[PDB]
Amino acid sequence: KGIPKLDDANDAGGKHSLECTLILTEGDSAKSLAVSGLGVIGRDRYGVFPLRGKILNVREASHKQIMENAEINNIIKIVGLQYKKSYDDAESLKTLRYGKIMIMTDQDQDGSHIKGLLINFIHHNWPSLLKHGFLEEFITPIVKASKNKQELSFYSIPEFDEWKKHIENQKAWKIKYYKGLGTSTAKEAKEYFADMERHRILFRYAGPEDDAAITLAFSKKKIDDRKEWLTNFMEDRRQRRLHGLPEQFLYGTATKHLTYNDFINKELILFSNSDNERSIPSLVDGFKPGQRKVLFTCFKRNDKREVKVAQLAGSVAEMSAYHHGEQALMMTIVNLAQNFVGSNNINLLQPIGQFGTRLHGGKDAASPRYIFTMLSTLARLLFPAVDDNLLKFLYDDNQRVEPEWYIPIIPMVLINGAEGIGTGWACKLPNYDAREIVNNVRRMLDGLDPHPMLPNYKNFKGTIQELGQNQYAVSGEIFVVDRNTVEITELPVRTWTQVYKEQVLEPMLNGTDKTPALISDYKEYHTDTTVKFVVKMTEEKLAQAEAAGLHKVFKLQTTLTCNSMVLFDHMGCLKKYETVQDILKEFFDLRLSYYGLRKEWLVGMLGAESTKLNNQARFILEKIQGKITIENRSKKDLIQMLVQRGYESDPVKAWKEAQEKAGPDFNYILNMSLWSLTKEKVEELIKQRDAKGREVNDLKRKSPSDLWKEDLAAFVEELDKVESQEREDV
Amino acid sequence: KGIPKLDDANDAGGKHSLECTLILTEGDSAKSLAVSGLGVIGRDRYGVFPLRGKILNVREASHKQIMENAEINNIIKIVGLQYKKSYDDAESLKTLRYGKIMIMTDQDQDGSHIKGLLINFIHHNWPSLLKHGFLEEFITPIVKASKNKQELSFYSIPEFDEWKKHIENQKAWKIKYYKGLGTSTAKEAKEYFADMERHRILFRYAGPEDDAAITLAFSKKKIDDRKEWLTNFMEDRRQRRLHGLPEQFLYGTATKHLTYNDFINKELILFSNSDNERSIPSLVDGFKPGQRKVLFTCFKRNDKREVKVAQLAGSVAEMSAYHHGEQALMMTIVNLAQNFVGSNNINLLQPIGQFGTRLHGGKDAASPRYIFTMLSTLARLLFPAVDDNLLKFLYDDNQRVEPEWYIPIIPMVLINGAEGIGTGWACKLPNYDAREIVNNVRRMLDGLDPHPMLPNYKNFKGTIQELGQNQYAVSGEIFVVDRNTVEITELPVRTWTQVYKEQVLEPMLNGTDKTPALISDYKEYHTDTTVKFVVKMTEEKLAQAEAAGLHKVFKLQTTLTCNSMVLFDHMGCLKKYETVQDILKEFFDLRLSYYGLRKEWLVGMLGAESTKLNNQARFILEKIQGKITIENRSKKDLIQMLVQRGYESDPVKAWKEAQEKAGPDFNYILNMSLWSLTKEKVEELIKQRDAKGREVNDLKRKSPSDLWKEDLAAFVEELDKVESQEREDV
DNA sequence: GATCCCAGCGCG
DNA sequence: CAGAACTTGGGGAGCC
DNA sequence: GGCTCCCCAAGT
DNA sequence: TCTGCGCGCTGGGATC
Ligand SMILES: COc1cc([C@@H]2c3cc4c(cc3[C@@H](O[C@@H]3O[C@@H]5CO[C@@H](C)O[C@H]5[C@H](O)[C@H]3O)[C@H]3COC(=O)[C@H]23)OCO4)cc(OC)c1O
Ligand SMILES: COc1cc([C@@H]2c3cc4c(cc3[C@@H](O[C@@H]3O[C@@H]5CO[C@@H](C)O[C@H]5[C@H](O)[C@H]3O)[C@H]3COC(=O)[C@H]23)OCO4)cc(OC)c1O
Ligand SMILES: [Mg+2]
Ligand SMILES: [Mg+2]
Repeated sequence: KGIPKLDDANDAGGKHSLECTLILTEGDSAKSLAVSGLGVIGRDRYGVFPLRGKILNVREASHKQIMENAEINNIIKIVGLQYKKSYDDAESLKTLRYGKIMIMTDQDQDGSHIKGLLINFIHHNWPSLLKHGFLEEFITPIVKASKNKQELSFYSIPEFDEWKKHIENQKAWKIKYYKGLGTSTAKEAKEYFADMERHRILFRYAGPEDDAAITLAFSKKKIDDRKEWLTNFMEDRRQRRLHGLPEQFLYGTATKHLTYNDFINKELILFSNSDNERSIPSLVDGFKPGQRKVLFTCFKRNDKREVKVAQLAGSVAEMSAYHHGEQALMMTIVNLAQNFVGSNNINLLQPIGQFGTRLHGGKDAASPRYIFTMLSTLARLLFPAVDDNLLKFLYDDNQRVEPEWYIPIIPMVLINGAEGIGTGWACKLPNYDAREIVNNVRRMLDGLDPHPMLPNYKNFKGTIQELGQNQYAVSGEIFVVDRNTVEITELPVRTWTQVYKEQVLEPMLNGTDKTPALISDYKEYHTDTTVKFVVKMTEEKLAQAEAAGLHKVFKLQTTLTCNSMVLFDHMGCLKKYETVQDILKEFFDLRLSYYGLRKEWLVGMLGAESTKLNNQARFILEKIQGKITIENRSKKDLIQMLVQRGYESDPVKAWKEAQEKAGPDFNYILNMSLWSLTKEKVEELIKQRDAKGREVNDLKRKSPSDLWKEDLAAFVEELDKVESQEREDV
Repeated sequence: KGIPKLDDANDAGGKHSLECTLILTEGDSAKSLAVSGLGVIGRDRYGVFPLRGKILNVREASHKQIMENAEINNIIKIVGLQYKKSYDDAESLKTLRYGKIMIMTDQDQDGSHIKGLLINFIHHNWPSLLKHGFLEEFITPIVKASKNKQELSFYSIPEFDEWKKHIENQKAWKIKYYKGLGTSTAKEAKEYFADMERHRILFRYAGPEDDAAITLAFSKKKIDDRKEWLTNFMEDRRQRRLHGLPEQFLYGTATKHLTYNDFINKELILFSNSDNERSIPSLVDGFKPGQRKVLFTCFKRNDKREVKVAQLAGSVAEMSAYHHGEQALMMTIVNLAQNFVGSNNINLLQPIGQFGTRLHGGKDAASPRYIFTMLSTLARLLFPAVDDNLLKFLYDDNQRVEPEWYIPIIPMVLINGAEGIGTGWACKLPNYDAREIVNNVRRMLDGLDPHPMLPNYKNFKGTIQELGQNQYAVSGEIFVVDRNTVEITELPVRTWTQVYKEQVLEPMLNGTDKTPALISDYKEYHTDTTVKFVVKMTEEKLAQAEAAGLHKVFKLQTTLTCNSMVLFDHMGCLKKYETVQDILKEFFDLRLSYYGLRKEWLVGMLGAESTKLNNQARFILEKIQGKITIENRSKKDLIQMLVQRGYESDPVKAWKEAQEKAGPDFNYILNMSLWSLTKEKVEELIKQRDAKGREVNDLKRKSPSDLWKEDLAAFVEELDKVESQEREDV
């Protein structure tokens, strides 16, 4: 009572509170759908309460959070739950305003995660409820297929695709993908709320195995157990996909009672796998799927001018089949466009606007709807357009979307860092200098040894020295202008100016009860992206600090550990790495292989186009001398005699025929302007034919090692000037 | 103290509170710029407080609002203001935590409106403060022009354009339009906060004339005085624009002290005029400028599939120079796409999604970002694409944007109504039936008399009877199924089902202290868009209701008054109308004139294209017979002899030359595929040439009255089937 | 020695 | 993702 | 007989 | 227009 979002039932806390089944719904769309279904089901015994998204993990959080969490307190009040109270008897159950709890949400993985979090919360706080079938879920269809009047509902993508791949005609039906609850109309809620048999599963507790499964899924202690469990699941899925064995979808016709064991080990695990795919990047290009979609859309659009972040995000959502949320796209844009100190070393997207500074580490950026960006010319250098003809593209809803992974010239993952936070894994890879990497890979090309490389950050004046394997020390710049004055001119990585100031200066300037005052005053001269602290203190205290160490006193040093080199290899698998050299070698091997493939593809395409140009030259020369006559000629006879004259059909188009497989057409010669009959056009066409004839041999006489050199040479050719322009303005 | 958004000065309520100048800035962007300038100006004497948008009009509101208004209470606490306290002495001034108040906002009209509202507040509550120069404004430049190193700042559009039209080369400078405060970077705030002399004006009180001006601007009593004041200003502006006399911008070099009189009568009046343009629609097409921009962008895009509302709104903002706000575009889309009962009779944009129902009158619509729409085929019928060649298009920032006003076949304003709330005027025009209007205009075309017409609403089962000039009665449908049971099957216009139910049934079902219970029970059977109330009551009470009148008792009748027919005529002037017939006659006259113009334009274009086709036929016929030879021929000599042979250059392009004014080119007779030398293409070209030769005469033998007939015939031809499809599904 | 809290990012 | 004030004028219903 | 409050829409 | 919680893992700094 008194909670604004309470669409409670009539019998709330009444005589029949054991029959009042509150519906838990994440989202206002789900709340509206429940309200629409209330007309069918009535408001006497059903109450509606929305959720805020994802809930706190009580087993993983502190008691202070539990007390201070609004949503847990609200649900406890509404159900009538009591702290530490045991509910293993019906007399205590009568104290609750509601009898049963029903959960319903999207059919995607995040909904399963929400069910899992609710299960964990209930089991941790009041496990005995599970013994009485306290929880049920309202499933909703995810796919609807239409044929005339017949409508088929599919609750699982696997069974839906099984049905789809067993139809005489896919076009005989229209398929609608219900990837949410806002898509469903209020009218469909009538059908949803008219069928409890098809839309109600009950969480039937089995035994201690369910408790063990929940603990495995949610106890922070069993992280490594989660790692091995996910690895076993991944291996099983790999075996299934390499053997073609279909899996057993849980949403069966007779499926009405579900154990927590199957829910945890069958669908929440699918969410864990999806989260791992979302978060942990790929070794091949260092792009999480969201970033890959962003870049694929930016390439397809090929925008030549400024575009608003929201507009580009909407374009990404529409032409790349992104189905998670637009604000995530806005965050991805603002992350990939950041270029200040400690952020991305290479800014693929130009930050035309307030994208954040060292003051807050990108948390002070302007709103993402008044900031523009455009493709920096560097990115196209990293991913040559010609290379795209080899990438294995994907299909979502029978639409052409992003490839599995892009292919750059330089290993992108070890350039701009990687901060991925999966489930059962993680990834924290620092930055490196681009020129050092390109020199190392050029040396590797020549057969020399790869020089060991140390992490570096763009325009980072501080020095980093390795103190051990995957163990480095980051240190700022401290100077002593005069005997009782010091200057800070550099800060460690991930040490924002505002946070460092507020956490260091005044906590130590005036001090606390535990630590007295140290310094007297400080003056800051902060430029756009540089820190200049001038601190004056008592002479003796600065002498003590020098005795104690200037870096040690001011906390201008920090430890960086990189014991979590976990990436996705070329063949789509999770792999933990040890040092940079292994990743560099793997990238080198794959890049050589794709140079082999692209040389073959380029030589084939160039041969086909040279053949086409030679045919065009032959035909125009025949026309000039009058050997060919088409004036007032029938199309069929003309085509027949051209075939008999020794002309081949569409070599360029015929070239694409060999690509996809693994009457005759002469439009290309015939779709030519009459200007071609002028001598200047003839000379120009002959010139182009000869140029292509030279160029095909020039390329076929090269080697894959040769072509990489100009890739790096061109990449570095204008890398300096833009970086010079990055400093010439400043 | 304790207000979260307070960046107060150090001396807040201290010894020198008379020197603490709080800054009032609407927008978090303006707050951020103020914070950036705080570094230059120091936080000792300056405090920062942001606005919430637009503030309450204290002179026009009740005391309950004043007590319950968060903005006013917060600002009163921050300044230390006291109710009913007089501040006409320095001793009372020292009770205030702040000495001066500075106002800073955008340079557009809304900023002037915010200054006006603040002035009204201060004058109404504590006028004596104005006698002591209590208020000052911080102006910011609106246009920045760049040339190499020189930068010029312009604070007023008039002076900026005066400078612009007096330059040897506009491209010698780059112009940036600072149409906001988020555009300005923090670095520019340094320059802004370094120059008070150029960015500080003080509100110097003059006398009772200032008080009279404020009262005129803000007192609800002087609405008519505002009407005549605005009319006089409009007449003066018309005289100036017809005589070319420039106006005197107050943003002068020596301008440092400003009187409230000038502020009211030279800028805030401009905001009133702009609001009038925004709100009061146009006579010709009933589109406010926002709706016109939406339709212009929708036509240019010519989207053939569903598009998200947010995506289309962003497209509007970028390709139509809209510079107000995206949420306004979302509201405009959701308004123009609405099609339920009582809403738009004609839905130009198909509402593909939950756009709202009769339950809440469009206030229950889904999220503006989860809903799609696309151009209904009907709209293109109203605005034929060929007609667009006559509209006078506009230019913003030297970019091609929407025209002044579109020409439809039917008068659009009297079709979907008009609900505009301007300043000093208003407009409320109800709906009408399309078929009735088209029949009336067809009769007007034949010289007959225009039948008087009554307002009608699409699918509105209720009946409307006129009770006087601009005075109508709207009545629902109530029946008596049995002697003690009634059924309501229709509600008056603008009477939403939920609002009517909550305001009628339960205030009368159970009654109040003043009125006891009347009915016993009610059951509703509400379909998608129909109301079905079945009410059972005591027999004697229903007998009394029949004695008192069934419509009267249930409030199923309402009065509609249309004494505010105020529109914008073709010449862009405000005009108050009396009845529908005058508007119809004006639209009829302008539409006949534009048919005359379009007939002339079409005959000219058709003649030019027929000439071009005849030239192409002559050339190809010459080529077939060999009279013309171009094989291996020089371009220059070929062009010369073609000129001498009697061929003219680009008649279609030459046709456009005459349009814009109020060497020879032969690509069109040369840019054809070699298929043109085949006999089939020759026969086809002859067929088109002859068809155009027939068609030009067929059109030139018609009359403007004729061409309208098929416009209406085609419009009605498929008007029924879509309306039939609107009901066939239901 | 040991526990606790927080900052990094694509998501609900 | 969602929910939150005000403007500006006409006119209609509902209280005293 | 009269004052008061609210709904309508493109904007802060 | 803005502003508000939680996730999931690693590891580092502070506090006891
Ligand atoms: C908090 O920060 C600022 C707020 C504002 C106001 C504002 C102010 C409000 C308020 C709401 C609004 C809101 O308008 C609302 O938008 C909604 C957008 O979605 C649709 C569904 O419905 C719209 C509402 O019909 C409209 O009323 C803002 C949108 O555009 C604005 O200009 C509005 O309710 C409380 O007071 C201005 C600023 O600087 C100029 C700010 O910095
Ligand atoms: C109110 O209605 C609902 C809210 C939500 C949550 C949510 C919940 C919150 C909360 C915040 C949020 C918020 O996340 C924030 O997004 C921001 C988007 O712009 C940028 C600038 O910054 C992002 C924040 O980094 C992130 O924290 C929502 C955005 O997308 C969501 O899914 C979020 O703070 C309090 O609790 C889910 C629902 O159903 C699934 C709802 O019905
Ligand atoms: Mg979902
Ligand atoms: Mg503005």
